[PDB]
Amino acid sequence: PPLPYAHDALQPHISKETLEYHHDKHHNTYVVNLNNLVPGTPEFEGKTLEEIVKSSSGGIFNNAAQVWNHTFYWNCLSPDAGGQPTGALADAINAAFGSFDKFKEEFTKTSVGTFGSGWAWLVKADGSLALCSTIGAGAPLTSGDTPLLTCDVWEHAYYIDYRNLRPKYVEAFWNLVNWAFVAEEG
Amino acid sequence: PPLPYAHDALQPHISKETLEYHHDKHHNTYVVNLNNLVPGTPEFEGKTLEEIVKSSSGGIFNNAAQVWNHTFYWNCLSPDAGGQPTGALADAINAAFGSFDKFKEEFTKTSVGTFGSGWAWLVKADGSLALCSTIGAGAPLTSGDTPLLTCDVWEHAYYIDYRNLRPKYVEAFWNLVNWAFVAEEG
Ligand SMILES: [Fe+3]
Ligand SMILES: [Fe+3]
Repeated sequence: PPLPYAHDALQPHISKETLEYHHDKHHNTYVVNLNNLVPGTPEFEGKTLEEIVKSSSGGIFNNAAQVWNHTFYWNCLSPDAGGQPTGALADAINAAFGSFDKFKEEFTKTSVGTFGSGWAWLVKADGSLALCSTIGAGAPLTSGDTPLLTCDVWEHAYYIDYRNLRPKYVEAFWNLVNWAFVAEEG
Repeated sequence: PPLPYAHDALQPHISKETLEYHHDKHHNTYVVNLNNLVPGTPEFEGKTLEEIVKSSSGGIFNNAAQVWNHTFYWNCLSPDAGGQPTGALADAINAAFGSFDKFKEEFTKTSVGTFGSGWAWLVKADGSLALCSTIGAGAPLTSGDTPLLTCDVWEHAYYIDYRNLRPKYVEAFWNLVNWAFVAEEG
């Protein structure tokens, strides 16, 4: 039942049509985890969203999963954005992937190539793993790991390209900042 | 090896840049099939129509399923509208789905309720009722039902309506294939 957003608005090249339609795809609906849900019919009452995954129902009560995934997404982004360094996480990826061009050109067979909707992610169990999970009802926080970066590849995460749309993750999304917010290592 | 369509990209309920993109999402995009068919082996070299759905274990391979769900659908929408099943077809619904008024308002459910990408399908086995197929390239053909009334619920199914799936289908898509070959002869 939150009201995320800030840092962005017009966020360079991913529009305000797409963004405050999409920021609302997440918080008009999704923030639906409550109505004839939490309080409403399927239970859980005292939870943190963080606490929804692991314990909770299924897909219907995994719209609550959508809220986390999205307000996560929104803090993983651009508008002052760029490419890794600033420490060990640099060095992490650089020996797991081995490189970053490599990292960015692998983290796609994550994203691009997953039949349907969901999100690709940068994850860490106790060292890094690039995890598929494209179903919506996929947050690697169900298991023994926690996400460094996400990307909604659900068809409305984008559209501003339409006949031929990969340049969405590429020629649209690698102007991702919060390499400072993705900086996570433990 | 598909190149056809029942009419030209619409006009009044489903745009021209719906039928452009959706039909080629279908086309030169779902060309993934032909890429991994005879080429190496699978046992899918031969096997009639999409007998590759029934045998097939998908995603990239259950592309077969997707060629099909899309070609199924094509026939399902026609400029010739009339949410009026004659009364041969009318019978098998005006006894199952309450009535037809009550079939539609029940096909809504399954269609909007298919959580992110998927379908709402009207089948027949030798036990009758509707169907929600929420996992991607779906299809009732592995289960073995065999009339079919399609739809498409993927977000690419609507550049029109934006987030408004229902206005799109429980609205717009009551322009079903004149219940003649929806009307069953097999
Ligand atoms: Fe989204
Ligand atoms: Fe489709």
